Amino acid sequence: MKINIRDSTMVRPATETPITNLWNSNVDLVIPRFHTPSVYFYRPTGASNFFDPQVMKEALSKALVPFYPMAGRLKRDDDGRIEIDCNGAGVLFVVADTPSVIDDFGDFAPTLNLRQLIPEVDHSTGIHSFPLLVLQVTFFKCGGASLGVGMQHHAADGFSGLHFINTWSDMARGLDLTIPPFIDRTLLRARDPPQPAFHHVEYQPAPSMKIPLDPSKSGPENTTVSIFKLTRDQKAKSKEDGNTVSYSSYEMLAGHVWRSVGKARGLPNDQETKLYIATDGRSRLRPQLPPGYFGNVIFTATPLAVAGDLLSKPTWYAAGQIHDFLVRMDDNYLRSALDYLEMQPDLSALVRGAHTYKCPNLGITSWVRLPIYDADFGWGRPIFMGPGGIPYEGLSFVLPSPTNDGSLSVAIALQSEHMKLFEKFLFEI
Repeated sequence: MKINIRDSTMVRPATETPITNLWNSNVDLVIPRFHTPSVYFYRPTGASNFFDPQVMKEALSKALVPFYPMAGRLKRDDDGRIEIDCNGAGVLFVVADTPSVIDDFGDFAPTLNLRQLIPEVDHSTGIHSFPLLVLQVTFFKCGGASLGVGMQHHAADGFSGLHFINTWSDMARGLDLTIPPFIDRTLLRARDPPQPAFHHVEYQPAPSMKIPLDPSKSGPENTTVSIFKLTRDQKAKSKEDGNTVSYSSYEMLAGHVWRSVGKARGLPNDQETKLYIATDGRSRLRPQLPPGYFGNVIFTATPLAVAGDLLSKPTWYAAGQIHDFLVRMDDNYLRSALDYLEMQPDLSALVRGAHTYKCPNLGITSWVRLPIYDADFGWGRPIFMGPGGIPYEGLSFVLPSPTNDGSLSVAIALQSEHMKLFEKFLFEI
């Protein structure tokens, strides 16, 4: 598609913010190097001032006073550890036009051309040379608009990122700050001395294919991205084969996706397959994190199975493996995990910038509980919000319904031929 940039502004906090160096916990360091992409789409109201850039920039500068680290930069301290240089250098805000219309995105499958709706960042020069947050409003021919978001997660995770975007929109509507950000990640400081109590499977290497796969076709350029609606349901039946154990809706769904992906990939009976589940630690850490905690708190649950078992046993078996790993992740385990991380020489080497989400493994994250449609800047809630292009194969997202309409969507990247079979997705037998 064709993007025409009309304006590009570095937006700074509306008033003076603290000049300071913000420490990063171990969880703020096991972080992808690139900016994480997300996109929102809005229908026109028909009003002339729809997404007025002036209103947007003014409210952005305002939100950047309590969320001031967002306007900072990356630096390393004396020990070489990355920290946030809170210098209020600011946030990139781009305005664009395109002859395309929103309806061209059809089902809003998060294809990679979505990246054109988010500003590009050059990571080639230093870590201190790019804003932590880049933003783009693009006006479509149809009168509609997208908001493109690129955020470097050393600043914070997607949950705190949402807190910021929603606050920004509240302010565009002339409203007040509701939950003030809490800015201090020493709450996740590791114990001294570090004392891990577990062997943490979730930091071990992913299983490889016992029999290596044809690099292409089956690489970057054989990867399709699709989205699928599940229309409720359309947890039951976990009663299959007389199983009495009750599993949650999330457990059953994640197990189903994991299993369906295994089936679609034709995994041999003896092939191990690992599932990586984004798990929010805010509700599990037991001194209990302040509301508005600004930072990363996303841990990962990694249940494993042999495909022979995963694919021949009922879906509740998959849900069971998942549940077993989700249940072990209480404060004691997460504290253990922080201590484990503390002893590793190089935290950046533990980042799954995968590579490892490749057949036979899978990542899944659910945004079902997240306030992803609350960003009303004064012209209505978005008709869609999703990841801004799934980078590579083996990543999946569960998205709540914009209308609810208790429907769910599964957005996922797989190899071309695997994707067709993934239509295994649509039978609970």
